[PDB]
Amino acid sequence: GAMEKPTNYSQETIASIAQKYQKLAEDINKDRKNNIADQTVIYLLSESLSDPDRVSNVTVSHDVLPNIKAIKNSTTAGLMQSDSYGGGTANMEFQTLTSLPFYNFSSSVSVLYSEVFPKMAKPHTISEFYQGKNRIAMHPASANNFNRKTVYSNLGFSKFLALSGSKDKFKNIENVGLLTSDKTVYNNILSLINPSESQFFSVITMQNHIPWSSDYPEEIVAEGKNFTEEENHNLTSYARLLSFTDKETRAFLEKLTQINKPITVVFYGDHLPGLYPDSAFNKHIENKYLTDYFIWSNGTNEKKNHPLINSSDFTAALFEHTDSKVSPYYALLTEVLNKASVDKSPDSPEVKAIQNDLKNIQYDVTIGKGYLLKHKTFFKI
Ligand SMILES: O=P(O)(O)OC[C@@H](O)CO
Ligand SMILES: [Ca+2]
Ligand SMILES: [Mn+2]
Repeated sequence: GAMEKPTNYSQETIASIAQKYQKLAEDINKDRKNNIADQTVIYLLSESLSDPDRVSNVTVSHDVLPNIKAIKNSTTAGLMQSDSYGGGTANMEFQTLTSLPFYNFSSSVSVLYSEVFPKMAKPHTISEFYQGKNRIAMHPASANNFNRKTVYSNLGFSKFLALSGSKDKFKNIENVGLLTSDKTVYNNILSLINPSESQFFSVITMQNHIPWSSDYPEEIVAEGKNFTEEENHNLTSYARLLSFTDKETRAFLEKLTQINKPITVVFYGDHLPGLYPDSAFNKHIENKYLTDYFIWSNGTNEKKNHPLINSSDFTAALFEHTDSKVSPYYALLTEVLNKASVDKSPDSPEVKAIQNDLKNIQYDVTIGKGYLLKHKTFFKI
């Protein structure tokens, strides 16, 4: 099966969970000031972006993420735990939108968009708080890769910019490396931002996707202990491409500050590039699955303490960072973010209890009975 049924799964257990977090949402909202629908949100999946400084046996001549590191110091930011290495982009993407963690599904599941999403009766995502005409997706490749076209059509999106497979195209396409530049993606985002509307962007870049090729900037060179010439060349090409994304990301956020609209960006690398051998990590193999993330608004920014979170925790962290009122569903996800996520012990009794609540909800909305359809406020603010 796609997911194990909790031992206590039943209509009454779902009822107990709905009521419990209905009241917790009320308490949380007594201190949440804003509404998520008042701000434009941008989920920016930065393909293969991860600071090589965390790879122990790697040496780079220059810091290739100086600007992004400065952004991380100014706002809520830290490390994201990835579920795969060198691939799995769409699986992280699914988790950001639904907030349903991959680690609760079965290992037999390969692509969540193909095996789980189609079986969900009414999938709830962050984009449902926005009007269909204001939901926008972007990816410089085939819209049908990993079944994205079907996902974003079923989610009521009005646009899906893609190099092929959809009516919506990118403008002024330029290549940095072999593939479409992040600059092109960023500028196409800006051209679509409508200050008169609250919008939701789901973006998946391609510039830093394998294969990596770049001869500039020449001064940036990188090597790893006992690497082959090919491995050193791929690392060098990747490090050079990161330096461009770093500068372009800074300029992108700068432009967002000049727009008269509250805008928040959830920026993250989906996984490390598949160019490092396991030896490169030495004493810290955990760094094989730790990418960079930040949650940045175009106005004033708090800095919540979340040094290590999952891709499924982003929405709950978004609501917290923007002090937005939550629904009973996101009240549960706020307890997971703070008390029962990947940074906590899986043997803690509190982590188990909160995870049991999540597993019952997660099972109910995927391949379960759908008891939550009768709890009509569980997903509403
Ligand atoms: O890194 P991967 O898993 O190949 O993702 C690529 C995908 O974004 C192409 O549409
Ligand atoms: Ca508050
Ligand atoms: Mn990827």
